[PDB]
Amino acid sequence: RPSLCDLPADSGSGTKAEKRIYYNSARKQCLRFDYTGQGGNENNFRRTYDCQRTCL
Repeated sequence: RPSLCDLPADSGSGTKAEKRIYYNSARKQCLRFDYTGQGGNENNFRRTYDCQRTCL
């Protein structure tokens, strides 16, 4: 279990209106969150399955 999975959701510094997946270790599930296209942290995936095989 990569330590990136413990990181909190981070929308970032950018200006785009996008959606990404991050592993919420508290709820034990890969959830959706708003991303700006730049910045943030490693707990950021474009596909839910990738978040699951990495963190669940």
